[PDB]
Amino acid sequence: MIAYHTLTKALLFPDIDQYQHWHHVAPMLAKMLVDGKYSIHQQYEYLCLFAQLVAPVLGPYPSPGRDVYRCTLGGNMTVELSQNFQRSGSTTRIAFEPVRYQASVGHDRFNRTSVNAFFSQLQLLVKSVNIELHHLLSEHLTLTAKDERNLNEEYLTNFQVKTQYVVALDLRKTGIVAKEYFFPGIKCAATGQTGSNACFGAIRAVDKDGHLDSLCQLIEAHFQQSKIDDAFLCCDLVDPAHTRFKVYIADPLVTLARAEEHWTLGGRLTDEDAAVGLEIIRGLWSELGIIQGLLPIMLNYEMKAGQRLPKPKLYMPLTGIPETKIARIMTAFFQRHDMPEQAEVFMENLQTRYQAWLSFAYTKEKGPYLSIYYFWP
Ligand SMILES: Cc1nccc2c1[nH]c1ccccc12
Repeated sequence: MIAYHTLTKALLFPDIDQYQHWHHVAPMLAKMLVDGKYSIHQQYEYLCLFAQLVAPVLGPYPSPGRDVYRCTLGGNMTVELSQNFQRSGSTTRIAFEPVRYQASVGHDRFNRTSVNAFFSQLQLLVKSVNIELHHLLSEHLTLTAKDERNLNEEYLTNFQVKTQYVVALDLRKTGIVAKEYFFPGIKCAATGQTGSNACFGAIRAVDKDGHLDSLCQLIEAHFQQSKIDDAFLCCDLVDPAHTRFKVYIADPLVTLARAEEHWTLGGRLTDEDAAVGLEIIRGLWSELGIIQGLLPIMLNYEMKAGQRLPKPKLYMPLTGIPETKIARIMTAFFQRHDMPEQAEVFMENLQTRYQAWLSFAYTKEKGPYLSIYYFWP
């Protein structure tokens, strides 16, 4: 927290909205950089990079009753913070929808320009960021001008917001990596397309050599057998030949049996890593006691050029679970899986935050891969 109080004494914020976003997000971000064992230098580097690069693209501060373009990151904000736990270490991640005030006053109805503004700044501070996939995929997964012509005023009453892009800055200790989330819900409300046809069609359009055709077919076959539609997509803002594509689903059937069905793609994933992860999920689910504005379960399946099979990850809704028990269960989990550093922090804070989701992935290369997504008060 010292790094937040320090930069507060030295940062000049151009408007009241960047100022309010800083005193809202930076204190929690400071505590997560400390808990993640970030060197004091990278604590100042990432807090200042948040104020310089991220706070301008957060739009007007969404005070109670303010008529602004809204988002649901962290439940009610344009910015959401999550922490990742694995044996190699804890890393913080910031996720946000780039937005400028014009979207709140009728000069960018579907908020298509601010992601381009933000990328033009981000690429000046992080030279490794590559936005080629943003140019290739935006046409396939967002509302184009043509789609806007064929679109009626008759998605929002069930999904609430007009969001189509979300950027995630994974604050790795070796350097930031950026990821982009495309939400084709609005594009599909105009073309009548399904989420799967949009996302899987987008991956096949980019993968012109068909490296990922085997992996999309396996996931697609499960989706129509399970009768589930793809929700959205994600990419790594890197060279398009070395990126990881992820397809997400949300399932209002929150049962362990359903999550186990999705985790294995209906039995199509039979490798050893999926079996071990399946085992750990059953324990974690039963340990936490996931209960049956109802949050569903979510999963994504990752595709890379060299990989022969997709790789699942499950998102468990931590609603209704006492925060003391998530702490009690996570501490014991890190202890029993050789993560004494993460077990130590949770043990020290077993001694005001709101944990909303716990995600799980597994390779025995890197061990258990878990993330906690927090919501703003
Ligand atoms: C920032 C963001 N973008 C896309 C998807 C998700 C997200 N945060 C999440 C938390 C739990 C489950 C899914 C998501």
